[PDB]
Amino acid sequence: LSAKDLALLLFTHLPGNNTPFHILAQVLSKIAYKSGKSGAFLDAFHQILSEGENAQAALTRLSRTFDAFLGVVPPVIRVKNFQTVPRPCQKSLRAVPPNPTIDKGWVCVYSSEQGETRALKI
Repeated sequence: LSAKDLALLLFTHLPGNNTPFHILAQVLSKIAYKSGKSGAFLDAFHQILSEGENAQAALTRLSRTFDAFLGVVPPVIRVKNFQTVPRPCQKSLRAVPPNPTIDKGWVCVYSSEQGETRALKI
């Protein structure tokens, strides 16, 4: 199971499009894949869904409990400017904190052409 297909599977459970949870799904999928745990992550996700939690909460829950994600720093994503960041993510942009980690709600860091930065908070 590729990071791409894992992310797509997660997408099938998420409301809307291009939301911070879609970004989170992509970020987590890549980390899970590289850790040799794409399967275990998907199974853990499915378990949480089966307990009545929907995907947004399941993903934030996994981001703070699943071992592959603990203490991992968010990826930097390059953009021309912050206008490039999808509309449904704009209101979740923040100044970058001292030590952002995924398990504390910091999904990614957007970096503009000039090295101005914003973190995506969930």
